[PDB]
Amino acid sequence: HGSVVDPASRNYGCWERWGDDFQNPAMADEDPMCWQAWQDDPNAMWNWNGLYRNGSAGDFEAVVPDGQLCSGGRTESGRYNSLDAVGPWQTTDVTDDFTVKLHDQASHGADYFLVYVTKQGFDPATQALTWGELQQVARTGSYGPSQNYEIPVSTSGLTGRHVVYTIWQASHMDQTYFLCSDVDFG
Ligand SMILES: [Cu+2]
Ligand code: NA
Ligand SMILES: [Zn+2]
Ligand SMILES: [Zn+2]
Ligand SMILES: [Zn+2]
Ligand SMILES: [Zn+2]
Ligand SMILES: [Zn+2]
Ligand SMILES: [Zn+2]
Ligand SMILES: [Zn+2]
Ligand SMILES: [Zn+2]
Ligand SMILES: [Zn+2]
Repeated sequence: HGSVVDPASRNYGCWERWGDDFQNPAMADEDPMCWQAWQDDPNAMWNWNGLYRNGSAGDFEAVVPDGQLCSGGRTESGRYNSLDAVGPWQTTDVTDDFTVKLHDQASHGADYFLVYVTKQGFDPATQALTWGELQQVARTGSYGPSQNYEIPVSTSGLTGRHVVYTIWQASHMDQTYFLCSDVDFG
């Protein structure tokens, strides 16, 4: 089990930035999206590696409804539902070419990764994520077991605030992780 650690996924980022200080009274002001997530279910952050579905059989649109992409279709008994909130999620700056880095506690391997980015013109701070607002930026082949996976992504013509959506199909069984990372291309 794991997540995208760079550019940090929504819940990994909330954990990394606030986990040592998760009731900090400045969070509501400085990072309202993390604040509402911590208020809804702190375990969305403590269990940062648990954002998966089993048994999708590759049919992700059938199991991840529009507006529920960042929670993996309200997966894991709703633990990550707050990640579907619409608002000014904290971004990580990226260059046009950037590496998606995943950390995997179990070295499952990947059958493949799919990486999408929100289209130019889509505003993640005011619009719910939908499949129709994504553009595919990479698909990979398989990765052998490792504690870290790196996907070298290359984009051009993307500016400002976007969401990267990384889908990790693990190799040990039909299990899939759905990772939203807010990014800023500048
Ligand atoms: Cu695992
Ligand atoms: Na790592
Ligand atoms: Zn980092
Ligand atoms: Zn303020
Ligand atoms: Zn909840
Ligand atoms: Zn800022
Ligand atoms: Zn910036
Ligand atoms: Zn370039
Ligand atoms: Zn580890
Ligand atoms: Zn749709
Ligand atoms: Zn910006």
